[PDB]
Amino acid sequence: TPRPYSEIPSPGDNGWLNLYHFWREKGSQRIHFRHIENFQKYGPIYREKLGNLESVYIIHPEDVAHLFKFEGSYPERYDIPPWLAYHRYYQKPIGVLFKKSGTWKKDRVVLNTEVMAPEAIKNFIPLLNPVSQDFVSLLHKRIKQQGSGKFVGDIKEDLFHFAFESITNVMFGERLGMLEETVNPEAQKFIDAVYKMFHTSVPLLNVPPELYRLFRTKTWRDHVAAWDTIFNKAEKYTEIFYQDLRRKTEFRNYPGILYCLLKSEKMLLEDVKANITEMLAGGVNTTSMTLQWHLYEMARSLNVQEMLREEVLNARRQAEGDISKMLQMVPLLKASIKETLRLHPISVTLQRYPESDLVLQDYLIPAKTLVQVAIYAMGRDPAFFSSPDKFDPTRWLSKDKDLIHFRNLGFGWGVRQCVGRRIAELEMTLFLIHILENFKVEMQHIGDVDTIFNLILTPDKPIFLVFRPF
Ligand code: HEM
Ligand SMILES: CC(C)CC[C@@H](O)[C@@H](C)[C@H]1CC[C@H]2[C@@H]3CC=C4C[C@@H](O)CC[C@]4(C)[C@H]3CC[C@]12C
Repeated sequence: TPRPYSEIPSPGDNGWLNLYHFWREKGSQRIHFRHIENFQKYGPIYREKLGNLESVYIIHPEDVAHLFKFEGSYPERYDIPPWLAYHRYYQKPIGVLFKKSGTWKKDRVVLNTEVMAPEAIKNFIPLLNPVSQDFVSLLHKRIKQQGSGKFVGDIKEDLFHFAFESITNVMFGERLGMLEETVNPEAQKFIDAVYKMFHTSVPLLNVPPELYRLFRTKTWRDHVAAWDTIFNKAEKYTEIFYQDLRRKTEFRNYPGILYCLLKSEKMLLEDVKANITEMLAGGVNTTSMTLQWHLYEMARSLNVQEMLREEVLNARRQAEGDISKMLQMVPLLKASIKETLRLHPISVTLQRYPESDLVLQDYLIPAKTLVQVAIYAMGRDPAFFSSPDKFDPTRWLSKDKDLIHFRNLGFGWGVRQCVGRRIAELEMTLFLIHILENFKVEMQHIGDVDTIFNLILTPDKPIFLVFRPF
């Protein structure tokens, strides 16, 4: 017989007490640092009730592996209480992100065909490639601007525009010029909405939703706003683009996600609005943060920067073909992006509600218990990755002296991984080929940035990169 649940280490059955402590330690935004200290204290597995919210935490691959066995046919991750609250309170139509059960599966079948299938992928090359050339050119238009043949600065906001264009061009097939001299201000409103939503969710996560108006009056006003912006704006684009092909449509030429989901005819109207809103939202900061960190890391290690340049300039003068042909000749690059998600995951953890009881390590895990995967922490532990500080793309391809191998979880796993997984991977892969055949990025000084918890994980201080041609 396994050890009983209530026997899993934990810091105490008293949820409220733990919250006092959490709140006194200033843990609200260090929730990934605590993982690392908690596992160091309790060992491979532990519990921690905060108020009424209890969950188990794992870190060893073999466990994650096992836990996934019982995730189900229609899985279920943790549901952000503030996000969920806004929609129910306002009664806004939800999509894949909140959808539950066969209702959920229905949309995701459609959605895979249109954003994950390896022909809706090939149909993206042309939509994405050009947006990444336009970003090489914005950098070009800055090097010849500072005047001394280089560029110094924090390009984060350009990473946002880049990204928002990329997700808009693939869902709508029209360009927005967020990489122009003067960008759209209505589109900067939506972009800063998506990041305002995130940022204002943190203080709302460990407090009863229906108590927001008293213990969190301000943070709730702001988070409610940020969603409003997200909705109206995504709703606008969806109208003025429905009508962009509603009349003038006597030919062929893309995947227009908005179009395809109107032509496949496998989804009701109500949901396309909602799902598009959610996709649009997903492109804005995720790729941005990740791309930033990749560049950051390339500057931390030149020898690796050069190996990537060598393989990119090798699938150019040894493919002669366009971009399509060289996307299969760049393994180190793609692995580079996983080595990034390793060191800098967007998701601090992955969570699954087990369909049926199971046993982790040696403890009973009752079905329907929140179990969580310490992605951030697994990334930093030397018990899983030799010298976990080192940026080592070769981690994700050795396959010869490995007796064991684990797959990268930055995107999650199983049938309810990131539906935008594929779009993001290709979008970043192209941006880097272009950045790699054009600039030798560095950093002005010793780089020492650490991460901070803001729903998604972001770097804590601005990052200043240096681009120089070749
Ligand atoms: C580097 C970029 C990205 C990363 C790392 C990322 C990461 C992931 C993670 C870890 C999850 C939870 C996975 C799980 O439950 O197993 C998720 C959910 C999801 N993300 Fe992404 N994602 C990002 C890009 C995108 C893109 C561009 C979109 C929209 C196109 C977006 C929208 C989604 C949606 C809507 C789902 C929910 C899917 C579902 O529950 O069926 N994300 N993402
Ligand atoms: C509408 C958009 C928010 C879609 C964004 C999505 O592309 C992505 C960035 C989201 C969707 C699911 C999210 C997770 C939901 C719940 C967990 C547990 C929580 O305690 C920390 C955040 C964390 C780990 C979230 C990280 C951010 C994720 C991975």
